[PDB]
Amino acid sequence: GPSVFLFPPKPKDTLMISRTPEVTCVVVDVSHEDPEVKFNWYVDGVEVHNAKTKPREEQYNSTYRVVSVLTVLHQDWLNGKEYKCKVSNKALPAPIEKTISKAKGQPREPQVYTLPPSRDELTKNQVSLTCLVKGFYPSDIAVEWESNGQPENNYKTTPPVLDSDGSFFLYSKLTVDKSRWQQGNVFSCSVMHEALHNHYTQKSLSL
Amino acid sequence: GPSVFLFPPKPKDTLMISRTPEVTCVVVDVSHEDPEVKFNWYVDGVEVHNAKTKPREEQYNSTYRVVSVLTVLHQDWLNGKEYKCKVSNKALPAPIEKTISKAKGQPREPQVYTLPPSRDELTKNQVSLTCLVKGFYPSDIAVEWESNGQPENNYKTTPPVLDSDGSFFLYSKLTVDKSRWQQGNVFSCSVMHEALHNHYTQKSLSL
Ligand SMILES: *[C@@H]1O[C@H](CO[C@@H]2O[C@@H](C)[C@@H](O)[C@@H](O)[C@@H]2O)[C@@H](O[C@@H]2O[C@H](CO)[C@@H](O[C@@H]3O[C@H](CO[C@H]4O[C@H](CO)[C@@H](O)[C@H](O)[C@@H]4O[C@@H]4O[C@H](CO)[C@@H](O)[C@H](O)[C@H]4NC(C)=O)[C@@H](O)[C@H](O[C@H]4O[C@H](CO)[C@@H](O)[C@H](O)[C@@H]4O[C@@H]4O[C@H](CO)[C@@H](O)[C@H](O)[C@H]4NC(C)=O)[C@@H]3O)[C@H](O)[C@H]2NC(C)=O)[C@H](O)[C@H]1NC(C)=O
Ligand SMILES: *[C@@H]1O[C@H](CO[C@@H]2O[C@@H](C)[C@@H](O)[C@@H](O)[C@@H]2O)[C@@H](O[C@@H]2O[C@H](CO)[C@@H](O[C@@H]3O[C@H](CO[C@H]4O[C@H](CO)[C@@H](O)[C@H](O)[C@@H]4O[C@@H]4O[C@H](CO)[C@@H](O)[C@H](O)[C@H]4NC(C)=O)[C@@H](O)[C@H](O[C@H]4O[C@H](CO)[C@@H](O)[C@H](O)[C@@H]4O)[C@@H]3O)[C@H](O)[C@H]2NC(C)=O)[C@H](O)[C@H]1NC(C)=O
Ligand SMILES: [Cl-]
Ligand SMILES: [K+]
Repeated sequence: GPSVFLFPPKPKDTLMISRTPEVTCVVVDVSHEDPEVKFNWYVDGVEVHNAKTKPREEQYNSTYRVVSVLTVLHQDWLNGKEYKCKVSNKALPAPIEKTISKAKGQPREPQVYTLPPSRDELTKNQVSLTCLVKGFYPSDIAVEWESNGQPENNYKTTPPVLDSDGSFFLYSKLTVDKSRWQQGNVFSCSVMHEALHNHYTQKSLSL
Repeated sequence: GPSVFLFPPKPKDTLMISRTPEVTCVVVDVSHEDPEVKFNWYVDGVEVHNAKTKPREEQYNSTYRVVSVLTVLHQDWLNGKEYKCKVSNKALPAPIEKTISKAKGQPREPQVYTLPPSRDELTKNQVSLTCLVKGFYPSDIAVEWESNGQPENNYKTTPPVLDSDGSFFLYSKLTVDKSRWQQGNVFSCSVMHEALHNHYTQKSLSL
């Protein structure tokens, strides 16, 4: 029979008020003999009817996949409200309820430290600009780089690593042409996190 | 029926000649009614006879657990030889075979860069010393810190992260009390990887 997977909003969407966070209920292995699926959405046990449900899309494995999308209020997600998708279908003798919420825990403010390339790396044509982000909790975070206000996306960020004090840390590595660094261009690490003031901080880095 | 699990040597064991790398073949869910277990080992399909098999040990669930350990040669493992454990037991319709070997792929040599704390961190009781290891392949690697002849305790290392060129990088973060950093103590990141000369390199930093 069908199975259901419930997905949280992207952290950046929940932290920046202009963006649009969504909880997504995904139903897979919907059969052709019983293809009708009903969604019921609940926020802290209270039914809500503003979800937008997409039409069944057939998969290459001859099963249907039907998706319902619930737009959420930033502050509801951040305050730990619970989001329940209930999925009814004639092949389910009982519906499937999945419930999700923001990761729990006392929030801790990330400290953001930018680190220039090592001297040893200056023999290479590209150098590594490092953004250390430590002391944060919970682990939901967004880390981006830019220069002159424009995205610098040739970077890679480690997963959050649990540190010895219960907090998380990560590193972000931006790779740039050495000529850009030694000519004094300014790069900046931007970090978004619920424990930050206005959910946003930016640290710069230059020669 | 019995099930078999085959574990590889630790990367560091294969890289330092002082150590003794081993492949371990564990058999669980061995019954009282059919308790005899026979191991046969093969390297590249050629039977070898120098494994050390321990006598069975009954578990709290009233099944036996049986372990056989094959010492491997460092160069055999690094040269990609295949280690097959075959397990026979009369409760099996056929012997179970497990095979393992080293991660495949063109080796690429890590570059190792130490980075001091951000000046912004010098207001904290503790500071973060960072070890960047980039450009290595495969991902099997060991990273340690030491100072004054003794390993450091309070470090954490990220998982390998796939970089944009197909190689991996990681960061290791050593946290030291600020007094120790300000007193000029030298801290050292040691990296062990098959693509390094002598499978080892070290970088050090001080105030
Ligand atoms: C009866 O009891 C025995 C003994 O258990 C002990 O006693 C009982 C009474 C309880 O009190 C227990 O709490 C107590 O531990 C039970 O035996 C267990 O059986 C299960 C399977 O049913 C085995 O599970 C496997 O575990 C391995 C990892 O095992 C390591 O890590 C464990 C801690 O996480 C540790 O306990 C183990 O000892 C072992 O530790 C390692 O040991 C080696 C050798 O000494 C050492 O070098 C390592 O350093 C050490 N590591 C440590 C300590 O961290 C895990 O790999 C298995 O997962 C694979 O298989 C699953 C299918 O079972 C599958 O779902 C997974 O996805 C995964 O699949 C694998 O995936 C990889 C890559 O994805 C792929 O390459 C593989 O091919 C693939 N394999 C597949 C698909 O088969 C698995 O979870 C326990 O290890 C074993 N316990 C012991 C101590 O041996 C027994 O089950 C009980 N019977 C009943 C009926 O209850
Ligand atoms: C029929 O086909 C269905 C569709 O599969 C797709 O199409 C077919 C034709 C093949 O080509 C597939 O390879 C292809 O993917 C199958 O549906 C899949 O079912 C399995 C369960 O059987 C689902 O596995 C579950 O995956 C969860 C995570 O899923 C996210 O990440 C996937 C990438 O790894 C991605 O493919 C998914 O789309 C989903 O991605 C997220 O989507 C949301 C919605 O928009 C986004 O907002 C997110 O950003 C996306 N995140 C990304 C991309 O990272 C797991 O969490 C889950 O694990 C949990 O439960 C299991 C129990 O099953 C535990 O064991 C586990 O430990 C954990 O607790 C589980 O693994 C899979 O997601 C389904 N795929 C899709 C696309 O819906 C059918 O299974 C298949 N039927 C058959 C073969 O009979
Ligand atoms: Cl905004
Ligand atoms: K969105």
